[PDB]
Amino acid sequence: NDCIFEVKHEGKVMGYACLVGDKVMKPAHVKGTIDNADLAKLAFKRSSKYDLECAQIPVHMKSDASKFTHEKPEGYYNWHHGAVQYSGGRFTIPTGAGKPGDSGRPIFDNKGRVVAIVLGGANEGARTALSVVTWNKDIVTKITPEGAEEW
Amino acid sequence: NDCIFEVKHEGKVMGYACLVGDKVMKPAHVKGTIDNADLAKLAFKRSSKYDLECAQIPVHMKSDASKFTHEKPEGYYNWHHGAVQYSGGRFTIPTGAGKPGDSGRPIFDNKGRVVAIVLGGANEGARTALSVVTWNKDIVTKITPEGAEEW
Repeated sequence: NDCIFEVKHEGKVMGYACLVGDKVMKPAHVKGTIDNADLAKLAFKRSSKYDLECAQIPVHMKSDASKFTHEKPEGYYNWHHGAVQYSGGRFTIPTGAGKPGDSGRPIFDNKGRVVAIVLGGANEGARTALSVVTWNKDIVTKITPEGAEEW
Repeated sequence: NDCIFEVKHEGKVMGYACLVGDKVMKPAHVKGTIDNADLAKLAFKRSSKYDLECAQIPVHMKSDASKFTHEKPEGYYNWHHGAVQYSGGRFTIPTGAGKPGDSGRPIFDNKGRVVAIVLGGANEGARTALSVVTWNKDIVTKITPEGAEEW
């Protein structure tokens, strides 16, 4: 629990939304609303290409945002449930650790600076390979391995 | 904290409403709806002169009501944030004891009988003199010192 915020929709916990920099980002495919009315009233823009939902952060909450970085070194990273291996341009997780519902939770570095948002994972490598959105040459881009299932 | 009840509008509390005698009392300037369904459905009457919204207490809340009294001798009184001086026909409080949100707290005497409801206040330097509606010959009357701000 550093920046993760619960999104709840019609009885079901349906993911997490994150305010980072000037954006509130949430996966477009998870329907419903973040359970604080101040956020819930903003103009959200949908992109099907990235399955991304983006919004402008309100002013009085700007200082609550997580830091970010363009730098993604190879190594181990942290998320809510433990270590995340990054190598080969792939974020990976222990096979079977995966949990449908957690899509939208951030991945962060050794200084707690978020580098990517997880969308899901693919079960036929060696470890679970994550499909994620992240910024390369300051451009947001989605990297999705073939045969990934929605979480 | 014995007989004090909220009212909330778009996630933010917007002051308080109070059941007093056989009365449901709320300032009219408090925007929004009480987030408890028994209160929101009564017949409310507006008075613009007094900024008052009025309702009859339902039977199921009758045994929760605060005692009151019409007689207000000079002295000190109580509210949630401490002492309130009444003397000279003027009620005042220490500057900083009140802030946006405290409108709706009842003011009560040493026998726990509510004598007045706060609508707002005028800072006069070291202390703040409240604008309040209260009773004279059993009739509600608004007393407002010059330069009063809503709380």
